[PDB]
Amino acid sequence: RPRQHLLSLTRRAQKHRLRELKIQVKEFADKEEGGDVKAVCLTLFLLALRARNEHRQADELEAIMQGRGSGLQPAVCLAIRVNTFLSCSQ
Amino acid sequence: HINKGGRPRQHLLSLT
DNA sequence: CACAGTGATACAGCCCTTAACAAAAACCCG
DNA sequence: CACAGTGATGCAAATCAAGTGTGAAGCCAGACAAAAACC
Repeated sequence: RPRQHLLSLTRRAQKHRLRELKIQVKEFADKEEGGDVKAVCLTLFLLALRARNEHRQADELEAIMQGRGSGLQPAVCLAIRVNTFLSCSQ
Repeated sequence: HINKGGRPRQHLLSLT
């Protein structure tokens, strides 16, 4: 049988296709950087997204890594709501 | 072996 | 010299790729 | 029986801080083993 799409694969059944690539990730990041793996697949996906030219999802991944920018101050929502002539119902 | 130096390998999160 | 829009259009600037040279700092030890 | 605002008020409902010590669950290990959609 021919294979199917990689993101349609579940949490389990994508192992026989990435079991090979993971180990040359592991050994390279051990002998080069010092042992980090999440960091060296983080920055590779950053480079893939930026050669892909999708900087918005890159900065959203930066948002999931660092502290979230969810939540504005009530002062800046007040400044927005009164400076763009918004109503309170709108 | 002799140590030949270099700029030390910074951690990949602290590179550009 | 009122001034903060009102939207479409145009263009520019900044950021990826190739691959090879370059200005330059960080330690090693003769 | 026009209908979507217009904002303050006030009541209800939802969340949460906290103790510490539990349960529930995802998942690592490599390997062993059936469903199944094509030739």
